[PDB]
Amino acid sequence: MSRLIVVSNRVAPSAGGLAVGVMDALKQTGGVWFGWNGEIVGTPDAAPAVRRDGNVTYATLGLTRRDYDQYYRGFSNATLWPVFHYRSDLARFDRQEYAGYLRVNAMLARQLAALLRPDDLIWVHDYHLLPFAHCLRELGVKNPIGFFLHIPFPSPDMLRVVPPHDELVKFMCAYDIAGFQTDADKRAFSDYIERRGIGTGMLHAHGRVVKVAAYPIGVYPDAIAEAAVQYGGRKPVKMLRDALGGRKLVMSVDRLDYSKGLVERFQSFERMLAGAPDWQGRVSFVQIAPPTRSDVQTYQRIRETLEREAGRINGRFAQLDWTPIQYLNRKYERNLLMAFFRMSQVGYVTPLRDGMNLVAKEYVASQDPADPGVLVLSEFAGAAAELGGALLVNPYDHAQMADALARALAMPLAERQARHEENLAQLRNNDLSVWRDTFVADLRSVAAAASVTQRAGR
Amino acid sequence: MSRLIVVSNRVATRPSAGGLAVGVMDALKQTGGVWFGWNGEIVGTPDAAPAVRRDGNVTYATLGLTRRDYDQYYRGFSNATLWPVFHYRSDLARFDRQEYAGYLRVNAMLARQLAALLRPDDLIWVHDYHLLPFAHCLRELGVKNPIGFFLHIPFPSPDMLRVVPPHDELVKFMCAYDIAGFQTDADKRAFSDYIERRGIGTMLHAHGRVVKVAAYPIGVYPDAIAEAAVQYGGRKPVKMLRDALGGRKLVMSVDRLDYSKGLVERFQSFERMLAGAPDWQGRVSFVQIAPPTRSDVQTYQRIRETLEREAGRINGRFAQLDWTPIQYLNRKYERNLLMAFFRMSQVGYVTPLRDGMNLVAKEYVASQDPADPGVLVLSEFAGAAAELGGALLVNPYDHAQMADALARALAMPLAERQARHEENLAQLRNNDLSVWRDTFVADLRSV
Amino acid sequence: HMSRLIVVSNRVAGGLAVGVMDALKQTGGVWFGWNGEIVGTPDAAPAVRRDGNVTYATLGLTRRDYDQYYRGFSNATLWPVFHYRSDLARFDRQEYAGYLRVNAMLARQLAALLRPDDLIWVHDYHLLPFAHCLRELGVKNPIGFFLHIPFPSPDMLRVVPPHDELVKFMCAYDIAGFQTDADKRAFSDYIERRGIGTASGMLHAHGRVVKVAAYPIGVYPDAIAEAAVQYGGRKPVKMLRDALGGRKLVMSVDRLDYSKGLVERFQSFERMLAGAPDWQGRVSFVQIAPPTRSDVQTYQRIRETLEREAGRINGRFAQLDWTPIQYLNRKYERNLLMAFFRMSQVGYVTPLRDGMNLVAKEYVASQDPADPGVLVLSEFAGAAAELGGALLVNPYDHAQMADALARALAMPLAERQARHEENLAQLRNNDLSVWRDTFVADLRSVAAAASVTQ
Amino acid sequence: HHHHHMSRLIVVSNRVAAGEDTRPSAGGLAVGVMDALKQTGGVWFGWNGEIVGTPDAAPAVRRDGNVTYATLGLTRRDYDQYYRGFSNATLWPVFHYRSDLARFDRQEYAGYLRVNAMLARQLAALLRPDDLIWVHDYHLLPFAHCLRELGVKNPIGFFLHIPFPSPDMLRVVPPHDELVKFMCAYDIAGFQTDADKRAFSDYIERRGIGTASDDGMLHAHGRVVKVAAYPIGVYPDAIAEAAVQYGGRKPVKMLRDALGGRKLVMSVDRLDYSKGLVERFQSFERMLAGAPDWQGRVSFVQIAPPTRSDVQTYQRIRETLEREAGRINGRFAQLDWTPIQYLNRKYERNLLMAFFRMSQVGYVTPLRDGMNLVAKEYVASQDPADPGVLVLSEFAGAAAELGGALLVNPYDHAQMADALARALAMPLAERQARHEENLAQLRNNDLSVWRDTFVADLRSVAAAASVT
Ligand SMILES: O=c1ccn([C@@H]2O[C@H](COP(=O)(O)OP(=O)(O)O)[C@@H](O)[C@H]2O)c(=O)[nH]1
Ligand SMILES: O=c1ccn([C@@H]2O[C@H](COP(=O)(O)OP(=O)(O)O)[C@@H](O)[C@H]2O)c(=O)[nH]1
Ligand SMILES: O=c1ccn([C@@H]2O[C@H](COP(=O)(O)OP(=O)(O)O)[C@@H](O)[C@H]2O)c(=O)[nH]1
Ligand SMILES: O=c1ccn([C@@H]2O[C@H](COP(=O)(O)OP(=O)(O)O)[C@@H](O)[C@H]2O)c(=O)[nH]1
Ligand SMILES: [Mg+2]
Ligand SMILES: [Mg+2]
Repeated sequence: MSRLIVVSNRVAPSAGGLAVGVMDALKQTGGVWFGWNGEIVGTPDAAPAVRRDGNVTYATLGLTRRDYDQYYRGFSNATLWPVFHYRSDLARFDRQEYAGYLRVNAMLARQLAALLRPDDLIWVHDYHLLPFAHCLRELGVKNPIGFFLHIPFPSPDMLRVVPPHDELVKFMCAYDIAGFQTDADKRAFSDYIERRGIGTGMLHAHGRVVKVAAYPIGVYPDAIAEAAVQYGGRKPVKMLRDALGGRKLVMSVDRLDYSKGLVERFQSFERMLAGAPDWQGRVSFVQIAPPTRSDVQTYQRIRETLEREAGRINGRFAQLDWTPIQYLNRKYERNLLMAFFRMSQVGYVTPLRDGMNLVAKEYVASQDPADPGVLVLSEFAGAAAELGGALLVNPYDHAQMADALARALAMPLAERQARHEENLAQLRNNDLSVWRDTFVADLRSVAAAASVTQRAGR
Repeated sequence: MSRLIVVSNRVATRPSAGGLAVGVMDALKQTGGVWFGWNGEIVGTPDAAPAVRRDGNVTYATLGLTRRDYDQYYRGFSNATLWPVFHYRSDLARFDRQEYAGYLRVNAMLARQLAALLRPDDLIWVHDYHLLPFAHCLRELGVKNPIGFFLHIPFPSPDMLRVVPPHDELVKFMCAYDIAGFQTDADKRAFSDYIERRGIGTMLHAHGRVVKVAAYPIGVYPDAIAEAAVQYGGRKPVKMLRDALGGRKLVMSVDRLDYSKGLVERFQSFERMLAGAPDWQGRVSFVQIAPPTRSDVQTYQRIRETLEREAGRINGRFAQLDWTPIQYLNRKYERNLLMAFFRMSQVGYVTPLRDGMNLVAKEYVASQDPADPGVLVLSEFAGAAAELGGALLVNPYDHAQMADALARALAMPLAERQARHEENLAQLRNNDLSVWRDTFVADLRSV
Repeated sequence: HMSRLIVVSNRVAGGLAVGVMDALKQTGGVWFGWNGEIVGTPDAAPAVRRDGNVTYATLGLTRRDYDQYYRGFSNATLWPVFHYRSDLARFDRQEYAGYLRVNAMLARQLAALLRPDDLIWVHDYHLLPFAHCLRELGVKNPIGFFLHIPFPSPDMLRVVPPHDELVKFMCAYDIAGFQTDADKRAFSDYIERRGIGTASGMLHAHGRVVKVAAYPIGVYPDAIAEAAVQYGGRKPVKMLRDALGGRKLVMSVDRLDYSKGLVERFQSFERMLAGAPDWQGRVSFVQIAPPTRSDVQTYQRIRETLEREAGRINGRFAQLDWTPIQYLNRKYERNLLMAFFRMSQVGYVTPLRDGMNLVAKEYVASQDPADPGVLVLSEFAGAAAELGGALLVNPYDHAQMADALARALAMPLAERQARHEENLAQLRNNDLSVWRDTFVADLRSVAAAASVTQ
Repeated sequence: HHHHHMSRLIVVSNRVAAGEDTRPSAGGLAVGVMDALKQTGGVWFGWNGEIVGTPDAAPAVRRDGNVTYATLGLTRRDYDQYYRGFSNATLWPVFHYRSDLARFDRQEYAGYLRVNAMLARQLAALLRPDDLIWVHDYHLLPFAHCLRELGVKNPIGFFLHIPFPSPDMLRVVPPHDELVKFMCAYDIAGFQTDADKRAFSDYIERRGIGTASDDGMLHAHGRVVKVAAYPIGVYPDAIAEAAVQYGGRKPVKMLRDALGGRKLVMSVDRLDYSKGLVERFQSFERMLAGAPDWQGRVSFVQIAPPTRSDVQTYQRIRETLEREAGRINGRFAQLDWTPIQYLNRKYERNLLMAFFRMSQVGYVTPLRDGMNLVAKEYVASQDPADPGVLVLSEFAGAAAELGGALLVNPYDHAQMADALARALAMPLAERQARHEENLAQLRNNDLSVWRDTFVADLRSVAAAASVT
């Protein structure tokens, strides 16, 4: 078989992440996983480090401080990330950072080209690598190259906040396949090309033909359930169950990102306690929130605001034996988290914007079907398009969020089971295999032809 | 001929000032029409009836609002939810259910007062985001008259509008109008996109009604502005600026101190130019006229504090003993004085982050001397950017591009400056304020 | 033939009541001040109710009166400066004039109730001008003043622009009483070193003679201990006991004031947990901090800063069954607090400046002598001058505070008993009776001295 | 000729002047000490301002004629703990009565001690038995103690340029007792003012550490210390000549032409929170609000170069001041009038003198200042035929000497605004009476008195004290 070449920013089953999504395809084809090893080095690396683990080969590379600052911390995380989440107020464009972004893409692309074989299928992942296919084409690479964006793709009126948006869209048309999480994301990309006169489910633009499609990432719901049962007796689980002592449990797990709406989430739980005082002392909200991107200033500000809200809300409602919001910056093993979800009565997942959000899907998959919890889900998560059994909320409406918490906490068993079974059927109908197998098959349908009109499958 | 009924948040009167009055007065004068709305005053108890004053041929019907009305209608939902979201600032949005209910209550209270004054054939023209529910309230009172709406600010695309929690109800309210008018095509498509892509409707057919959806970009009177700029060129404030500039080039800005206007990005870009081209230090002056706005809204206090700090930091960095780099003034000036400032300047610097149209951009072009015209540096997120192809268009999130555009504007040769001004001037004469007024009134007479 | 005691204070009913009531009962005296109600128009005369032997003469205030008594000069200039916070002082001339005007209005209302031999006892910084206002109405009675908060040294006092007029006002009192010796010497230093007057412990200044003295306020330690036992079985006490589940308890009770050093306190406990990780999950810090002066911008700033620190620290160290800092904005009945103190192993009292701090004294008095807790106390509290059994700390040194917490938590029974008996003997040697009896006796000596040629 | 006639003066300070900064027209410690260094063939020892990647083995020794400069670099860790940390984040705020800005850290204090000991070890190898050692300012409180532990028996004098706070404030510094103990290792502890030396004596007497006796000598920590005040002055007649000589330089003409007849209020300050710049700006605003006829007729020029930018407290006060400049100018500016001309650039000191002379008012209102020489420099720059008015904070040490100044409490904005208006309206005769009174003070305590008096004490105290 042709090798599958996976390219992502950071090269790695219990831990989720990209590895569990792509590993079987790498193992099947004897493929390669190429990318950055997370290290900073003082001088650029001459060649990639090649480690072979059975059938899969790992090719990693270091980055300089200047690379890290301009490619990752800068343009990716201070321009693309805030804009793609509809936060133009947090965007900071810098010309030298953007040039560093392009330079790193080219450096990575030339390093990969030296490892390529003519029949390799190339699968590039996420916003760090928008230019990667374009860079490969300029090196003469004719292989099929597919792209998958894990985060939202903003509508044109928001994308334009990124100053090189036009060049970025041209770069994306170097991919034979541009995959997105949801239909809305793909429509945003198509709307940009059509409504700006750039081109006309195939897109014809910038002298190429592009397949534009949605491949919403799912999970392995049956494995998650087994893991949640297997870990139900670990010490952290007994610790939390002893602490609740019969109180109902609202559970959240989020990177401490401004995309996750943690402040709105905290204030809405406060609003529910004030409006339904009989809940005071009878429910506990646990928020596990490991820090992320601490070296980006926007993340320091959102973290300080959340800490103040935790202190203010807890000072307002705490009793001598009750902390209303248990806020923890510690990271927990993924299997423990599933057992936390199963124990809980409510999953509270209210991002202001999210490509998909797997926590929402993992929350449903952890539940006991005989006594399942309720998912309260922001309508701005990509997962809202599938999880119809969730209570959908608008996170800018704190009163609506508070009512949904109260409804979730008091919901009779029968409706909890109906909503859970509806959501569970969705997870089984679109598990992680569908994302992998469908994208891999679409890549296998592209021909490595010189005529642009011959590449496309059908 | 049926009289035109103008409905807006504030009721004005002279043509030397701008505002809605200059846009609607001649149609009110032509039709013997009525201007209905709030008199700007706050009352302790709600008024039973509107105050009716007739100034020649036009009738003014005014009413006061209570403190609670003010807090929830004007300060609340309108200015704390609609204004930030419609300007793509989801971080500044604060939705409150009680404020939104008060927004609806005030609209209905105004609507019940208007219905008692109406005639069966009156043409009703409603203006701007404070009054999205107004047509709906009138239909529920049995009003069958033609009712048109014109939105002065942008209409956000569906992914941004959804930040407003009662977004579906508001779009339903907008379909009560026979005409949904917007500044630009992009605004009209965002409204169409919501209805079509959410399966509400299919002219638009939605909520059991038929709605004409169109764009009517507001213009100006470029020949009148040019004349005023010449007539006021010798007023004392104009001489003060001229003598003080003393050969330095002049960059002019006039903006409400709104977070929509990009004042911080604008200041930092001028700093960036001075840092990158040190020869300009002492040779150019940036005048920013920025009267305060909505001072009782906390988000407006924060942007003001941030802008004052930047003025102090930047002037402290580059000022010399006879040179203040950025002259920052919180004063309001007579509109005719502004035209004389615009004409005197070499660059108009108008870089909003989001703006429904921006008439300052159009007024700036119209003031210039065609024998020696200034250059317009204009943000691509202003509605005016769709018409003023002669401007140097910039993305305000790119400080380097803004600084390069300023430097390019300040040095642009006469021949290229004249070509750009003539391109923009022709557009202004093609779509002057008459076109906006006559076309909306003509469409209303067709309902 | 016993003269009435007239008590003048902010509000007429622990607290000030327990300190002065026995003297009011003994003399058939009067307590004068504000009744807690607001009026649309000024009250003509005070409302006079007689409760057995004590008369309560109370007055309403208008919104303008209330504003310039509490909100203005007293709390925006005097309070921050006397607590060494020159950065928080906001002097305003009209506020200061309103401060004098309100004192004069209260004084004119009180003068009409006075008998020529009444003994007048004025309390705290809202009422510095009160004696002056009375003298200008012709009042010759003995008038004593007691300042409950610190008196700053002349270099800090001068931050208050009318510092000279205010000290002249204090010399209208026959007695200027302070919490500690350092406070009275700061007042003496201003008068002596600025050439205003001379000593002879009597001060001769502004043509008057003023007795300058310290009267440190105490408690009733034996009453506090009995109350702690009597309330040891209430539901809130059992709630806390059960929730601790063997964990050690560090207790704090403070108004949310910037003088209380709450931010430094939280960070020192954070530093202690960081440097001694085995304490994580084995000790809990309870901070009861009811809000105070919430409509004042300076107090909102410290409150926001403290909440953020609570959230940051708990986020750093909490476990799924352990909240490191239990921060509560609730107020508790005073008798419940004594039971909380008694249950705890450490009392944590770290003001950056405090006139006395009675919580520190209440904490010690609550303890079981068979198993007593340890007091960790800032040396900038007035109580530090008496409570030598405490672990004294400088709150600007977080490491010292963290070390003292650790030492308090591990201290053997013998040393805890030695330190506790030292603090208890002090409390019994200077209980609240001493403050009352000494000041009243001094007031009776001004009146006696007037009966005889000096 | 094997023998040296005069004992060398060894000046020890945090920063040793080099290059342009040795010139008399620059100011600083150099103009205070150079004549004694030249007279005695002395040495100036201390840090060269540089950061080195590894500690220096020995000092760099440069000779300028008769004077030797012996300097050393500091490591980043040394700099962070000695200079940025304990000196500038603990001592400086506390000694200026800002307990709210003070931040103690044990590791920083240890590095402060370590750096003092390292510097003392390097100096000890250069000393001769009769050298007179003159140590300067709060960075070096421990220096004499470290030298005594190396066996140094020389006369060592200390002069504090900043205030010494009273005991209730000094105690905010956690190692206060140790630091006072260290200060008693000096044969002389010199201060700016009587209030400063009394605060030091108050600490020792009221804490039972020692007693005062035999006229001005303190007996504490087993030593005898002369405690005295030596208020620093200026060269008023040299300042006058510089102000006239530079009256035609381009920056001066630029300012003159831009004012165009408007009155000029002049301030020069490092951007320190001790200098009261926010209160100063807001009081000028209050004057403009209360006296609108002044709008457009007077300009406030504030030259405020940045200082200690890597200390967070300095970043915050700067941000607050920038916001105030922007807000006040937005409120009152006209199209040809900037009310507050706020400049962060540094100017040649002689240019500053020509600015002071041109102005009508010197506006010098620190919340706390050891002395403040700008206030004295302002007086000296004036033309006696038409002199400007000094508006001066009572919390500057110079307030005790400049009796012709208008004294203000900067915590009272209304008084400061009134003083500005009073200064702007003052008739010539009273301006001259006040100016001549201040000028005579400057001439009768010029910079020579500070130097000759301290050097005289160094030449005699330790020896006179050895008499039984
Ligand atoms: O302490 C944590 C936090 C998160 N996760 C995992 O990290 C992923 C988070 O992905 P999601 O789509 O929810 O959001 P993202 O973090 O990618 O924005 C999920 O698989 C979580 O199970 C985890 O294992 N431990
Ligand atoms: O001191 C001022 C400030 C503004 N304007 C006028 O206010 C309008 C500003 O409208 P624009 O469309 O530019 O933006 P908006 O202020 O309506 O958001 C223009 O007609 C300006 O001439 C004025 O006359 N004087
Ligand atoms: O919720 C509370 C808080 C405080 N106190 C009491 O209030 C006093 C606190 O006074 P302290 O002298 O300690 O400081 P102050 O608050 O007067 O500055 C003590 O008697 C406490 O027991 C109380 O009864 N309940
Ligand atoms: O830009 C400036 C600022 C200050 N100075 C000089 O620096 C000293 C300031 O000392 P002062 O005692 O007034 O205060 P300090 O800065 O020492 O605290 C004076 O000699 C001023 O002439 C200077 O030459 N240029
Ligand atoms: Mg105990
Ligand atoms: Mg002068």
